[PDB]
Amino acid sequence: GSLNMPAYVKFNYMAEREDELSLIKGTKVIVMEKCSDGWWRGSYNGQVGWFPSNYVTEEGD
Repeated sequence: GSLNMPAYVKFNYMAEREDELSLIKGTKVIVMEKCSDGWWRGSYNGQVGWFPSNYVTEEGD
């Protein structure tokens, strides 16, 4: 399933709003929630929120 799943950031993604999650190429986020579409919900040391699935590496491909 999806519980505390580590995901490595693919590309730099600037979070615009409060519930958006900023991503840095090279870093890793903790994925908890993953929807049926491109909006996933994970925590990046400091804040939690929504990030695009196309911008994260679950583990490989």
